[PDB]
Amino acid sequence: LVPRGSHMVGLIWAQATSGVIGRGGDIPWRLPEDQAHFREITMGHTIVMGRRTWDSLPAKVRPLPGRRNVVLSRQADFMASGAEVVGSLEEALTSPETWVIGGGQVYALALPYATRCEVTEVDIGLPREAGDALAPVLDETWRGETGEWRFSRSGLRYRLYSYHRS
Ligand SMILES: NC(=O)c1ccc[n+]([C@@H]2O[C@H](COP(=O)([O-])OP(=O)(O)OC[C@H]3O[C@@H](n4cnc5c(N)ncnc54)[C@H](OP(=O)(O)O)[C@@H]3O)[C@@H](O)[C@H]2O)c1
Ligand SMILES: CCc1nc(N)nc(N)c1OCCCOc1ccccc1C[C@H](C)C(=O)O
Repeated sequence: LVPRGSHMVGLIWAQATSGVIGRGGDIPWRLPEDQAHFREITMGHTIVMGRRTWDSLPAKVRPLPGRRNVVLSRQADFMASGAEVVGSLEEALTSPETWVIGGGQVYALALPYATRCEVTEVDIGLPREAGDALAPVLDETWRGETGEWRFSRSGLRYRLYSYHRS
């Protein structure tokens, strides 16, 4: 029951405790439970990603189903079969609800407009290295709930944070 007419911009990411979210063009862990959670949050909404995050999805899974896929690139002729390609965030955020799904550069671009963050914290020890993609560091305007730790089937421990701001 949200009145029509507004544009909710959310960020969603999964990070190691160190803040690492990406390395070698991939996510350096596998957490099917987090993929299910990611699908549930974003389903039915527009999803915006950087060109490198588009490249990081296997060809056989993209575009992600049930969502309008939007890819941010400076290459006007970039080929993202089944997605919209835009050259700035100006016209990427026009839906009633948009989820920015990564990666490092696009989170920083969209953070100023975001009022929700859905964060998965993965208890993996990965100290930051040169070239890693990192999560945004939220400031004090954000408030939210910290979920309980839970074990994935692989035995990796993780928890969900749901943050909001006005
Ligand atoms: N939750 C997670 O853990 C998570 C989620 C998503 C992604 N990732 C990972 O994060 C890493 C990718 O993140 P990243 O920071 O390296 O790249 P990215 O943010 O996904 O995409 C970067 C690209 O976006 C375009 N871009 C950036 N700023 C732009 C601007 N102002 N205007 C127009 N286009 C702009 C450029 O594309 P062009 O070069 O084509 O011009 C830039 O190369 C990968 O390792 C991925 O696996 C992790
Ligand atoms: C589930 C990862 C994730 N998790 C969270 N919490 N936030 C995010 N932005 C986020 O990234 C979504 C974009 C990258 O997707 C992936 C990368 C590497 C392996 C597996 C997937 C999942 C597949 C491709 C799928 O969803 O179909």
